[PDB]
Amino acid sequence: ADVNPLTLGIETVGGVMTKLIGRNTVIPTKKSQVFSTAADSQSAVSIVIYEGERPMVMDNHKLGNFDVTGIPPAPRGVPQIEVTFEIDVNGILHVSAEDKGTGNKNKLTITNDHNRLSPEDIERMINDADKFAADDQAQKEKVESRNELE
Repeated sequence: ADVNPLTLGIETVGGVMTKLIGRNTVIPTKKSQVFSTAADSQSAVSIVIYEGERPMVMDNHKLGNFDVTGIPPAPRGVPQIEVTFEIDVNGILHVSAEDKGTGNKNKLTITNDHNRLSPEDIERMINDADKFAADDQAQKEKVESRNELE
């Protein structure tokens, strides 16, 4: 089966890995979730894209990042920013985000061409998540995983 070998997601407040496409999803696929701002009066959010199986992004591999800006000032949790991950028929990942309130949007295509992990890196990273299952399953249950972005 042709699938993404690692979970794909974004960093949420506290450096938390928030999955959009879990590992072993059949390709092609498209998945969206809505996020909000992590602080009052926040005029932009950063979409920071990671691959890997760990609960904290410091232990996963960053693939890219971009911002959505021009968010009218509002309290924490009010803006609604829809984030889309799409792996196309060619296996290429495209991430986009849009502030539902303003229509302001941005996007980034993650090519398979540059600064990618090897098969052996990918193997090790999966093995790592079984190895630290108890540390991870615990810490995943500790952190506050609200879909809010810095």
